[PDB]
Amino acid sequence: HVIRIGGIFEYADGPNAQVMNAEEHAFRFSANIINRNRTLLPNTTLTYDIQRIHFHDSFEATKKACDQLALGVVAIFGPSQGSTTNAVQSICNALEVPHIQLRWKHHPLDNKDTFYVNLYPDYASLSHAILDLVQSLKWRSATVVYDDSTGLIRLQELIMAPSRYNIRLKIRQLPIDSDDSRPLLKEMKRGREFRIIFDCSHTMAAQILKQAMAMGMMTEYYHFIFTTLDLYALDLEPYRYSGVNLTGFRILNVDNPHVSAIVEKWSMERDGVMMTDAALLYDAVHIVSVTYQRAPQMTVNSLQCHRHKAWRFGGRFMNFIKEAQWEGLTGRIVFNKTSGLRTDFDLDIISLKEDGLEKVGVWSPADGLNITNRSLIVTTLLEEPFVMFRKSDRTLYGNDRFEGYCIDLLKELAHILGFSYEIRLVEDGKYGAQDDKGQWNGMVKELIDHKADLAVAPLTITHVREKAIDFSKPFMT
Amino acid sequence: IQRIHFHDSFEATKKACDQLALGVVAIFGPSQGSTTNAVQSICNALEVPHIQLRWKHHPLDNKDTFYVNLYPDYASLSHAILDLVQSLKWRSATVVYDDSTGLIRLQELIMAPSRYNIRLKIRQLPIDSDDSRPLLKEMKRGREFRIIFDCS
Repeated sequence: HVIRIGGIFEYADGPNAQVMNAEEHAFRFSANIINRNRTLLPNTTLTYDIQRIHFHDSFEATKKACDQLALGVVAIFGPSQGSTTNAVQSICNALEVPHIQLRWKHHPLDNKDTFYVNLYPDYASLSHAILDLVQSLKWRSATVVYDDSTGLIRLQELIMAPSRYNIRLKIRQLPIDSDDSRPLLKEMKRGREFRIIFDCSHTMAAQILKQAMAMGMMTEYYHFIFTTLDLYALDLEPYRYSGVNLTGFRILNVDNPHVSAIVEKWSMERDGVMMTDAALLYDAVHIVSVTYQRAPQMTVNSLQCHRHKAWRFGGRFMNFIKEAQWEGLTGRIVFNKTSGLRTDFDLDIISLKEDGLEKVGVWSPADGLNITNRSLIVTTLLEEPFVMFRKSDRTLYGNDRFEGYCIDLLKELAHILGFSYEIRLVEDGKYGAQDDKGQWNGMVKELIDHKADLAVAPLTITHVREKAIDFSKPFMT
Repeated sequence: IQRIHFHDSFEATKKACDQLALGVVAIFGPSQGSTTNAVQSICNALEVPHIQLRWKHHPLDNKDTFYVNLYPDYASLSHAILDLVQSLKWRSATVVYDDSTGLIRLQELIMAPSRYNIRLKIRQLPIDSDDSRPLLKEMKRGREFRIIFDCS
């Protein structure tokens, strides 16, 4: 038998696109493999449709919308712009068609519409994963480098999140057009923090990854957490081999080996590189085929886009949709049918070594998260006769330039404990002074932020300096 | 005059066809971007300008031509508030804010901790009901004196 569907797709070119994505091929081959099965599709075939539209004109969406009504189709996809899909929702609640959703755009309370189905993960549950993991780590400093205003919309509950725990957060924006944020990364290196949350694309992820190794903050101290999922198609090994702390995310049960076999089939037919919407496409073919298996027969009729022929069986078929809750590629796929939206899903928490971003844990909405010889940098103050210049026509490098009392003290300590050292200079020319802002300087702030290894000077031992770091006992009194 | 339903862009499509069947020169926008941004798509698509009065979101690659808003600029409004509070020289603050739109309205004030030294609380009504009186009990526990108020 033959049935009929439709498909219209946003592009840069509109009609003049002559290249396919991975996802159009996944569409075609998913049709191929459902025609391969006999448990699935025993006695029916289907005619597909692919239409290619531009970016940012819903008038064409309206055009090819009611042209696809003039043919009369049932596969109602989601264009990458929102109000496209909102006009879709207007007609497909008017003439009552099920619209497939895969991303988020804004849903008001004014949305009291009915005929819409999503498979995109919900940000309240993602924020639950955020809060579960951050209080599994119990940090109190935080910083965000977000994408834009829309990302603030997406995690305003994280901006709300200071109202239940006293972790302190920094709100920081990327430069919106230039990829060279390295001056703003120097602003970050004036901030000098350790753990930042990020909303970014995988393109932005690789960009700031390249820049973070380029800016020298590729340090094992720092632990970074992100939003996206698809960094596995790019070049990562020079970055992780400095031993940096990182944790990642995945939702697809690759550990289910048939799923990995599907990835390897892809790898033949294409890093097994698949967009997550193509797994959603896979299971979209699956859910359309199984609701084709559930219901009795019907007609994909041609109706008139000037007429008002709202469909008869649309409520019935929407209920046929609403019966379905699933065991799928990312696990159990069940919907809070009060919301009727993609709300129940799990995480594949992976964390980074020098070796790799290896699997470490799992998140769920009900449970939550389920699981010497080194040259010492001697920064000193030139003090008489304690730390003074050795001066001769002989050329001196590092430690041979200096002389005085504490030089011999350091040499005696080196003869005790066996260490080498490099003598450097003080940053300002003081013992070290705290501002009324609270800003220490000198060797004090040099050792608090650990710019050097050790400090040697006639250090005034104050009542407030022990409140900063640990003193030793006074060798001189 | 196009008197239609709340949030009915297919009805707006009908009325768009009706307006070309009538034929005018000036377009006067309604208050829903679901509707009126698609209307702007039509207006720039067949070369007619368009009147806009509120604020709605308009991205970069959103690249239509035939439109002029007559709302002010949210960033300029936020900077006016910055000029007020810098004429006031405060530290303690707390925002009451309406909805998701307030973030757009004051992400500058979310960025203002980065550029100014300020102290503020992140406080919305649970918008479905009108009762916020226990949250006002939190406010009286907070006993704040200088609060931002975004609502209708």
